[PDB]
Amino acid sequence: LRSACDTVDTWLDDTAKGRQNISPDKIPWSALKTLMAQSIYGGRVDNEFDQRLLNTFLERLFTTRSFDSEFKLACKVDGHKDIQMPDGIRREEFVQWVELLPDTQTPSWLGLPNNAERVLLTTQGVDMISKMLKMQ
Repeated sequence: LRSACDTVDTWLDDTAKGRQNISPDKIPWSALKTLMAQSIYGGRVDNEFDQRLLNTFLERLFTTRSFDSEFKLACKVDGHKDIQMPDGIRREEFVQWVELLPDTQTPSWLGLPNNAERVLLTTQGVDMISKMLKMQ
């Protein structure tokens, strides 16, 4: 995360040389995507399908369309609703959106099917019973 933040800071300063506002089309999306796919986050990836999965998130989130008012961070999270992109322009506006999250997270937020957690949630629930019985 720190390396990615430095990469964002370095390349945005190169393009926005003191400009108060930078057009979304002028933001170096390719520089951010390629460095994260190859150097920052893709360095640990040793699989061609994990790299394919790592890219898929990059050309979706890191685009000029992410500055639109109708961008979808996640799709069909509950089959009906989808997570929307905040319309704010300041840090506090984005943070308040995080604090207002539904708190009903499902693996569909991550792009995975919701059934992926069914076995994991069952095992953890059974483990709780064993832990409660062990220390009774």
